[PDB]
Amino acid sequence: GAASTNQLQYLQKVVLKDLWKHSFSWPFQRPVDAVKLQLPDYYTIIKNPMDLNTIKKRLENKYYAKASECIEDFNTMFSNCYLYNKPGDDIVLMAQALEKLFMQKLSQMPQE
Repeated sequence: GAASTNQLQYLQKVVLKDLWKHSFSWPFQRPVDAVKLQLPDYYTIIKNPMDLNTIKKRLENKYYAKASECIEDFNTMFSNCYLYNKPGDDIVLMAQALEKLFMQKLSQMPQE
């Protein structure tokens, strides 16, 4: 509705910024370079990859029609991490910390 622009700017200026500032954001900032990381199965398992810079550019470029498409992308980024890796892997514990912060930020999103 009329608050969609309000919610998308919150996702860009608060949610994305605060996740990026988090010490654990580094491995999620750019697409996984599966050649450099020697992960030849990564993009066979992860058919719908997502990363913070892709979300950042989609927000800047007004790619989203509503904030829910953006939330879906964040959700996919976290879910993909838990899918490819094992419970308890370092990257999974990093993602879980970021997801916890993400859900706090969502709980404070304006209802204007």
